[PDB]
Amino acid sequence: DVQVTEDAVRRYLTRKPMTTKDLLKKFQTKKTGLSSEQTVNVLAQILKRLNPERKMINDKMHFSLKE
Repeated sequence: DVQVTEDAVRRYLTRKPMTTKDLLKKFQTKKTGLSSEQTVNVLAQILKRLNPERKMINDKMHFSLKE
């Protein structure tokens, strides 16, 4: 079984800045097992718990964490 955790999303943020929309699709390419709707609810709650920072790149809003 495959599950989504804060560490998963945080891993991407630490590497490169990504947007909320990008994060969603990020968990679409790989078979998560859970419905797309479920990912939205979890992704929306997970992000809040992680409390990622907000950055403006190329006139766009992106999220990036600084370990």
